[PDB]
Amino acid sequence: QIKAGLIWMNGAFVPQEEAKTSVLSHALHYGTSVFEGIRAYETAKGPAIFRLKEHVKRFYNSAKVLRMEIPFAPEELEEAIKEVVRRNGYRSCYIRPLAWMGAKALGVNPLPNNPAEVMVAAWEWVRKGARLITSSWARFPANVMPGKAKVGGNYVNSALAKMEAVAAGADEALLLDEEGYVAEGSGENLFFVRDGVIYALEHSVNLEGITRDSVIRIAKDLGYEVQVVRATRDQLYMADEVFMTGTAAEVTPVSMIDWRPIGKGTAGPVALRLREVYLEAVTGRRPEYEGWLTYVN
Amino acid sequence: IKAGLIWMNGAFVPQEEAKTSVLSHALHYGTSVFEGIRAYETAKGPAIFRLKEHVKRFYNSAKVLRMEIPFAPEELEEAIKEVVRRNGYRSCYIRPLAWMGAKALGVNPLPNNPAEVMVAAWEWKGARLITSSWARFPANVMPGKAKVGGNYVNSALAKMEAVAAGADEALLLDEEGYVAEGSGENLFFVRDGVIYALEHSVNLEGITRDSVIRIAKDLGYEVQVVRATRDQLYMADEVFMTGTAAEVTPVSMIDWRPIGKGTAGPVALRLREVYLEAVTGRRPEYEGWLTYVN
Amino acid sequence: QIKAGLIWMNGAFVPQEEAKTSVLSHALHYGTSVFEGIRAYETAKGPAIFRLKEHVKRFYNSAKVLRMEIPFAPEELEEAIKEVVRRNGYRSCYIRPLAWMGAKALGVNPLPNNPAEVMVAAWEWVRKGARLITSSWARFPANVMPGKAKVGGNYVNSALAKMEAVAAGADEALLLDEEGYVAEGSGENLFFVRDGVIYALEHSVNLEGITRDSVIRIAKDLGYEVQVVRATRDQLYMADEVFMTGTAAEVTPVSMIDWRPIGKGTAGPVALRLREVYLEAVTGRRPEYEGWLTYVN
Amino acid sequence: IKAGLIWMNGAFVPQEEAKTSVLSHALHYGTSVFEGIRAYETAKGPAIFRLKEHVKRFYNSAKVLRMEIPFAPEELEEAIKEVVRRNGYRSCYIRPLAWMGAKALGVNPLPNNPAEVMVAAWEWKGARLITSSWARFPANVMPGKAKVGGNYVNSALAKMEAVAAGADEALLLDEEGYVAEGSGENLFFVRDGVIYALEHSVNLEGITRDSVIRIAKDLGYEVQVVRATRDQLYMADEVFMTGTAAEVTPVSMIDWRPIGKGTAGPVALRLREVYLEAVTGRRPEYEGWLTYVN
Amino acid sequence: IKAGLIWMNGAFVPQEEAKTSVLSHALHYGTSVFEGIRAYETAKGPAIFRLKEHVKRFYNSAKVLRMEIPFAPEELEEAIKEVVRRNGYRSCYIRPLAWMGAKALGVNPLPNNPAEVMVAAWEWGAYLGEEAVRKGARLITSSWARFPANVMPGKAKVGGNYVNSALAKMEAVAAGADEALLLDEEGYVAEGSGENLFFVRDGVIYALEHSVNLEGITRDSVIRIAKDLGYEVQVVRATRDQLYMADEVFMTGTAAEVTPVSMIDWRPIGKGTAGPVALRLREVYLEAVTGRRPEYEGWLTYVN
Amino acid sequence: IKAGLIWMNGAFVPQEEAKTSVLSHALHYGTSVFEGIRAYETAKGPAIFRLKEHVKRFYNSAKVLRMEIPFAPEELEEAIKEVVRRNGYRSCYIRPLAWMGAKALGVNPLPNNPAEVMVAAWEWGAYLGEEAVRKGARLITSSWARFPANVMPGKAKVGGNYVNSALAKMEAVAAGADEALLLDEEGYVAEGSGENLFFVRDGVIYALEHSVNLEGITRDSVIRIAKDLGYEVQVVRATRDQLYMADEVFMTGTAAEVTPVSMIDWRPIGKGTAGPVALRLREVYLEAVTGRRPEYEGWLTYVN
Ligand SMILES: *Cc1c(COP(=O)(O)O)cnc(C)c1O
Ligand SMILES: *Cc1c(COP(=O)(O)O)cnc(C)c1O
Ligand SMILES: *Cc1c(COP(=O)(O)O)cnc(C)c1O
Ligand SMILES: *Cc1c(COP(=O)(O)O)cnc(C)c1O
Ligand SMILES: *Cc1c(COP(=O)(O)O)cnc(C)c1O
Ligand SMILES: *Cc1c(COP(=O)(O)O)cnc(C)c1O
Ligand SMILES: CC(C)CCC(=O)O
Ligand SMILES: CC(C)CCC(=O)O
Ligand SMILES: CC(C)CCC(=O)O
Ligand SMILES: CC(C)CCC(=O)O
Ligand SMILES: CC(C)CCC(=O)O
Ligand SMILES: CC(C)CCC(=O)O
Repeated sequence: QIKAGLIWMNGAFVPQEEAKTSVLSHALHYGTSVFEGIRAYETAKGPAIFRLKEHVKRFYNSAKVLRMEIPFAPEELEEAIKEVVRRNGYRSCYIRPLAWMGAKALGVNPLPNNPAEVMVAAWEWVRKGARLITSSWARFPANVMPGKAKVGGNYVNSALAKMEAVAAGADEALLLDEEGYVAEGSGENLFFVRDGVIYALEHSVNLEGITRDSVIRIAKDLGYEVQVVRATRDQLYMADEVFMTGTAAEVTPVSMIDWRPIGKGTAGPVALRLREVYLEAVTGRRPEYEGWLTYVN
Repeated sequence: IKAGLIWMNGAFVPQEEAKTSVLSHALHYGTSVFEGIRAYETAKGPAIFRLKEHVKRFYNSAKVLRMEIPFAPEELEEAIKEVVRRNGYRSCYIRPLAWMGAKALGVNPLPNNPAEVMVAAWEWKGARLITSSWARFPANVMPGKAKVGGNYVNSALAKMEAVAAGADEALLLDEEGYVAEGSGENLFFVRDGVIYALEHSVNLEGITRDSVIRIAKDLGYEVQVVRATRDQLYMADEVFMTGTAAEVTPVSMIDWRPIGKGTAGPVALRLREVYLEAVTGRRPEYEGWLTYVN
Repeated sequence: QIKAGLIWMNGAFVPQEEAKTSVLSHALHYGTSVFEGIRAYETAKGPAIFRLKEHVKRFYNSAKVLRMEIPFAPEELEEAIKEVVRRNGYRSCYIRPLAWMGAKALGVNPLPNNPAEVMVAAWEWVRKGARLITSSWARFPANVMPGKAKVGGNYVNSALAKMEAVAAGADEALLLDEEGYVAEGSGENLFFVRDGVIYALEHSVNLEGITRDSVIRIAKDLGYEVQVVRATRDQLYMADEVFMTGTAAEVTPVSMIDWRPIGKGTAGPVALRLREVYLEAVTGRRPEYEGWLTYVN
Repeated sequence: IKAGLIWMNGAFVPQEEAKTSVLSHALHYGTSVFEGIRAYETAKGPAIFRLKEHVKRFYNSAKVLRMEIPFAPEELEEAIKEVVRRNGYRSCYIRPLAWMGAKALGVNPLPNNPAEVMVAAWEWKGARLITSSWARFPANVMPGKAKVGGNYVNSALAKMEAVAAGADEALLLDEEGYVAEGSGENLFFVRDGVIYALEHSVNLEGITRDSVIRIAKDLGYEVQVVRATRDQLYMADEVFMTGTAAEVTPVSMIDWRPIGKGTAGPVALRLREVYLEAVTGRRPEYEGWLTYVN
Repeated sequence: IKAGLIWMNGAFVPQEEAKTSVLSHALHYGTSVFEGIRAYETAKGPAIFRLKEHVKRFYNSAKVLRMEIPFAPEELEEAIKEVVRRNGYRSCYIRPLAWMGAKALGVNPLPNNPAEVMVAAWEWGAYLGEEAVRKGARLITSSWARFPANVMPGKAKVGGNYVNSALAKMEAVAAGADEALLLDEEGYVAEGSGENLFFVRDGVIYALEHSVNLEGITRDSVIRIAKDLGYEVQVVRATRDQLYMADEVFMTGTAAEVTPVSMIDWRPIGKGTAGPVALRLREVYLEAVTGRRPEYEGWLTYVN
Repeated sequence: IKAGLIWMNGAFVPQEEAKTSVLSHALHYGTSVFEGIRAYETAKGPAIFRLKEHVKRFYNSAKVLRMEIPFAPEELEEAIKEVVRRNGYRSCYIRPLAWMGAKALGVNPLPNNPAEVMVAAWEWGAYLGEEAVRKGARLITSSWARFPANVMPGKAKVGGNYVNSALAKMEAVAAGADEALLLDEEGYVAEGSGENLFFVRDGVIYALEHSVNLEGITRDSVIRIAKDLGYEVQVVRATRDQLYMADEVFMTGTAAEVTPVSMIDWRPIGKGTAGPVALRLREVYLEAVTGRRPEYEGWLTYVN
């Protein structure tokens, strides 16, 4: 099982064993929950949470999409997130805030169930490159599921694609949109490099990644030209490099897609430089990016 | 919810004890499957409607997610009969649920198998619809033939929109623009004496829809299955929807445009009444669809 | 100009010259009108209007799509339609009822303009086959324009396709839907015949033609098997026959599509038989179909 | 409508005489083109805003329908100035219209050329939007870059739906599910200090949109052009729309979800005010956009 | 390929001489049409299955490309019978091909008419045994969608179309499956890389609508056989999950005959092995093509 | 076609010997890849335009099909230079082609690797004069949509892809136009049957986004030239009516060079004849490919 330890449950910390909810909870039946993925990294000055405010802002934004009411002020959630790290003595960990519709009723409409229940849990936490396979499941259109939010139900699509990719022998899935263009990974944003230029994929139906945002800023600071474009699978096949970004995935080089090697078939220099600066940033070794860190101690 | 005793992975427990970890995969990623089953009071006690058909779909939904249900269908069927008996229910709604637990939180749910399972139950002018701005998911985006938890975010968004607009229910179109179904009901319309059931397209294959078609044919109605547009519904003599919870519900208006006379029509009302007679054990011809708990 | 003569204008007949409306009429700016196409044919017992009630029903149905209020009872319109034939001494003519939003205001919302203005005008009115060309304009999706109604604005799509077809040297345009399947002509429903079976195209985004309905009934009465299906352009290219139906088009055989001959390259026997029975029906020579006729005298 | 003297194919006539045959092609098939132009009162009299740009689009719209306008642009420009002068208007809305007449009623409009033309004019918290169930037409279905009469059946359906639902305006998506525009307004949103104008996609290339972008850049704002989804708007700090009739209108709520603070935002209000200063002749930098009638 | 004597635009020549210019339009632009026909040995000699239906489709495919075949259908039919006789074949696969030649290489193929035509045939190296048939084929849904009806002519066997089939088949094999299941652009099931699909549920046999698929002659044959056996057959549009929950799934094609499908996307179909309906249909189909069914003799053309 | 000596998998042979089996996978299934390269005569001998960029795309196209080209890029580059020299050509069109051979005819082409390769070249019969260029090309929007990105590989020059181009070109010519303008399935402008599109409005040059189109080398060259001349260039998605109202429209391609478009769907573009921007870009492009522009010499590979 997950070694989470003390979990913040609607205002107070309780042992993991006591962090449970009714099986009649609306979210367990209809996917009506929202969550975030946040990381803390150890630094010379103790644990530092990466871009906490941006993650909390998105958490509340996701709730708004479902017209879900979070009965806590953003500042309270931010304090709870800092405390879940402190109270458990974590240094490098993954933090998972979750807001879900409770068991007041089970009609499909979740409004009668407001306000949402909320909890925050956490647990302690390249050159070869990842191998991807294009999925037979398309990322949902923008008027089918809210792709800019981390809504629980959305991940049935990610789960189906990820299972398919792993079953096929790949590390991750690459999903296309319904029109046939590249969208993103089951849980990562995509980038590719061609003739020295870095191409970030347009937001289309993808989540607006905070890691993606961070990597674009880093890339420009390093002097690279960055263009935002729509891309096809074969534009990726012919790229010099391809890489993915995400809180859990950090910056991961992609060496092969659909059994077709990308460039030299191993992680490229651009993706590796971006990954290195990103890791230096999250560990408090880049003064120019200290604004992105929230020190727990 | 007044559920009372709930069957939890093999044994009944008080409602307050029917809880699961907040780290359960399904609570974060919508990886659960469920069913909606009804029991109606008859002269011979409570009767569950088309129990085996619902249980079959439950396991079918699980297969779509490659979810393993650690119980034989026969065991779940017994649990469903028992949730009615042990709680002393007569007319009730039964909700079986299988969900991925808290073994891990990677998006891939396979490491979380087998699924946890529970069965709960609780005693149990025409509708006005508005076409939704949310389209029912394409067949390669979400599994529309299964009752997978995550699917219902789409239904929830559409239902909230309809209610906020002043309607009773939402009518969702598919991405191409054709009529799909309600947030939780299959659709039918009637024109010049003929009953038109909508093709399955991206919709759930409703058991009530199936029941209604059989009843309609038995009553002598001509039934055709077609793809339909919103304006084919606007000009229909009648429109109605079906579902376990919705039974057979007449639709009197869509997008503020009256359907036919603007009130519940004769065909929808007749099908609803005959359906009620079937589920309450008044029609010998349909007794095969009933499972008497006593 | 059109030789219409006496035109029924909101309750009373007036000379064609007096049948005018403000240039500030909502329908002249935003396509907010509905119309019908009805024909009267000369018979041994005088002029007979074909399926009048079905056409009037559709007229009111089209108005409902626009939430347009027609300030006359269907029976009044039916009488006006009979009178436009009588008063002008017509025998074989085309009848055009039209309801349009007036000049009360020019906001895009037409509701403030209700009730609609209404008028009814009329004017006196194969083996080679028609040549069609597939259009570069797609028939509108069912959630873009109301394709089951004869709404004025809809015909911008038909006009663009028809102009294109004529410019290319064809007689009529064949429109596909956005997905690439055959839809219908700019103003006609489509049918094809293969191995003795008659295939009527599904309604999809097309208008539910009354001529199409009539031809299907006639076909079945003649003993032909009729199937309703979705079709692709190449299914038509390989058909034994292809034909179109419409009030103005009656039953018209199609001998060529996209410069590819259909079957023998001339009208086929099936389309010709259906056309003949249809013409016998509308001229009062088929006792079994007399229910479809409304004799003006 | 209090239009007064209307220019009809070359000469002004009383409003009551400005009529056309009910057998006019455009009244049956939507084959007309129009423009929306405004005149604002300035210290130097009425000034028409971006007259030549609007006249150019008028002729461009006609080309899409292969419609022949039997007058030179210069003649129409003079007619537009005169409809303001002869009626003694100061702040007014000007509506030029070209339509296919009554020569014939075959669907093909070519036999009806040249088009008839008229020019009429009349004195002239944040908006709440709801996403429409009607999608703006694909680029190969209706000519979305032209103000063709028939196109507005789509706008009318969406607007009626929005108003019936309790909103002020409709937000239409394209068939693929992305945001397109309002029933008669282009859309913008603001996030983290950056102004985002939506790409042209299937929308009309608004002159107000163009004006707003120029003003925003001149004021020092960063402006990006992107494709957007409904939930990108839900999470924006601000959303606003532009159009000749709508000027610059802030949007405080979409689908009952508040945008930012739930009230008109600073950027939208500032752009609206500077735009008003430009059209009323208070900003020398934008005088090139004005045509003084006197 | 051991084809032997090949019919080349009117006359048979040794395989070594059956070559065409590398400047042929079809080698650069996919402008060819072909057919897949089979001759099955019987006690009365080889019998070609539904020859006229295949030849009709061959000419229909050519019409889609506005390709002119400079031979009458009867001439091609005789050549098809002769390729079997002249090579002394019993059972064999027959491949007629019409392609645009090397007159020019502008994308427009009209200047290249008339098309060159050839008919070749060769023997099978091996056949699947009942054990393999019963285990059933494993399919995986492809990331490549079958082309929309206004993108490529899906009702014709046009060479270029098969780039789509090739991409899907390679993907399926690489993923460990036997065949690919392609969806259409809208997300519904279309067909395999070279087979039509069917599924069985609650006693009813469901054939998929034609949609963007090729109108298979094997599909047609199976439907006729199923109806003759007393089965109810319905034609519908289907989703991947309707197949996941079917009692049985099977595919048809000249090369594939009737092949049961036991798993799709690692999800077992029904019992996880071939079912009784597909196995029965396959048996009757094989009895028909090998001349053991008097009622279906009209479908056979005996070479001798 | 008068090609003369053709390079066939490693060595030059007379055209008559440059033939391949009619059982070649690519002749039946469109499994080939090719390039369009040009050599322009200069006072210093023939100069091949952007040779390495074309060769890179050739190998990239092969990768999409998982096709193995058994030659190093440098070998192909030498063969391309030699086909010009050995035939004594000055200006000429060069056509490299890699195709799947006749090892087997299962739809999966992997068993057929490695691919066969050839390089042929031939001279132009005629060129358009300034009069024709100024009149401009007339386009008509096609009823055939360019394939979605998950249907056919639109970034590669794969043989099968051109069935779509062939159908569109035939349709356009039959309608009386010079070329077809294809839209994508969603209704937006894609490209011509074999040319990328550009339009000019209010002084700005608009290149179309790549969408489902091929990333043209001529398109790339024109954008560089336009920027060097001082023009503002933007890349956007466009609709047919945005082109109808453009001041100018033009298309690019190796064979098409820079061709002004004066009419689309019988609607005149701007003045109804070629405009000054397209004519200027065409002139500078021609100066570049014929070695009259020192700043662009890096794009040329002199055979002598
Ligand atoms: C969370 C997530 C990402 C990555 O976003 P980050 O903010 O960089 O963590 C990408 N795609 C999906 C679908 C996600 O849920
Ligand atoms: C459960 C459900 C129905 C109704 O199906 P029944 O089997 O009749 O209860 C219809 N649509 C959806 C989306 C459903 O989930
Ligand atoms: C009127 C019309 C038809 C033909 O319908 P009928 O009822 O047979 O006259 C077909 N298509 C369109 C678009 C039409 O408007
Ligand atoms: C007229 C119009 C606009 C606004 O354009 P402006 O040039 O700014 O007046 C926006 N959308 C549509 C559909 C329009 O017709
Ligand atoms: C040839 C083919 C089939 C099978 O058709 P049969 O006539 O049964 O051989 C199925 N699908 C495709 C794409 C084909 O090319
Ligand atoms: C070859 C080609 C082009 C032109 O590209 P260039 O590199 O400029 O020759 C454009 N479109 C298609 C479809 C092509 O095949
Ligand atoms: C796809 C999501 C479950 C992963 C969030 C993260 O990157 O942390
Ligand atoms: C809306 C759905 C969750 C209701 C299921 C049922 O009809 O029982
Ligand atoms: C397309 C419509 C204008 C024609 C109606 C009719 O067939 O009479
Ligand atoms: C809704 C549109 C008709 C309004 C045009 C304008 O902004 O003037
Ligand atoms: C897909 C095709 C190449 C196969 C033809 C056949 O079944 O014989
Ligand atoms: C479309 C392609 C066949 C043309 C390549 C070229 O422009 O040379």
